[PDB]
Amino acid sequence: RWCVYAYVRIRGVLVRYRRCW
Amino acid sequence: RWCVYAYVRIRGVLVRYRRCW
Repeated sequence: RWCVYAYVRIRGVLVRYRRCW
Repeated sequence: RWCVYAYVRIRGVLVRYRRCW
């Protein structure tokens, strides 16, 4: 399977993005 | 495929990552 994992963290925030097909 | 994109930053160094299998 194909998936995608993203993780953003700056200042004091954390935006963990994701996705799958 | 496996995509990966993150953007973590601390102190004064931004660790960015980008790549897809």
